[PDB]
Amino acid sequence: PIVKRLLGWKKGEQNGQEEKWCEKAVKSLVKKLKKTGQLDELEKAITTQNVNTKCITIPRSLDGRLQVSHRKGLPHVIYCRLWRWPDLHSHHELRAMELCEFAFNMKKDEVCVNPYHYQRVET
Amino acid sequence: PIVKRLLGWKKGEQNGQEEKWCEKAVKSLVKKLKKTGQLDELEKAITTQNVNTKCITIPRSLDGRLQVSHRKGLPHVIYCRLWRWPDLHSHHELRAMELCEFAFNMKKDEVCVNPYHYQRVET
DNA sequence: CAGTCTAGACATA
DNA sequence: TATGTCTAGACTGA
Repeated sequence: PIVKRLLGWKKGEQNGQEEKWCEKAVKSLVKKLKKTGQLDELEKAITTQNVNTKCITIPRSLDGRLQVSHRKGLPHVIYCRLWRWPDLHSHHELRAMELCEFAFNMKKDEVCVNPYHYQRVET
Repeated sequence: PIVKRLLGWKKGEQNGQEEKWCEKAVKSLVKKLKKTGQLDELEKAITTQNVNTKCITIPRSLDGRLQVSHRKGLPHVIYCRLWRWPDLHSHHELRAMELCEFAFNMKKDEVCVNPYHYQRVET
């Protein structure tokens, strides 16, 4: 369904339990977005690659990490790495685009995980 | 240390990840008991097998289950099975000894996990 | 800066 | 009842 499709745009790089984990990671995002009705703005953004899409938002946690499968990480890094930069090392190689209100660095209650609202800085 | 020792009195039956699990299971118990100074009454009860030892208590949870390693279970069953009856199927083949105030069935804030305050009923 | 652990939250059966 | 799965929050570090 939506998951298999979204996965289509860069299933998951790394040999092994990684493809399965990438699937789990898409599943979490999709489950949460359904609840808030943003699954389609996600669908648009990944496919059309339109930087000026609405902010696809997920709730933040005290420490700001997200756990999928076992694996703990920053929301926006997990997804920019999934659909844009599989090379992405950390949240330092990233920076929002002013047009993102909930751009993580703003410590808001929601976090924009729309991969097209961040640009990768080579520092 | 204390864990390697207490483990000694029935390390852990089942082939495999079990022996490692039984070790995790004793580590949980020992960690909690240290915080409340009951590790020695545990030490005494397991070694001396004295039924009339103090009630070794662990805090109960809403559902009353305890999770060790992944594996969910009832406190008193996981421990009676560890140093008494490895055959123990469920919490029905068990019953307190009147002398245990926090004998689980009493739905108190604490749960007596002293394996020598329960007796196995063959129903 | 990051890896482990588990009660409590679900969601059935 | 009874039971399995998933993770935010806590804890542990070095």
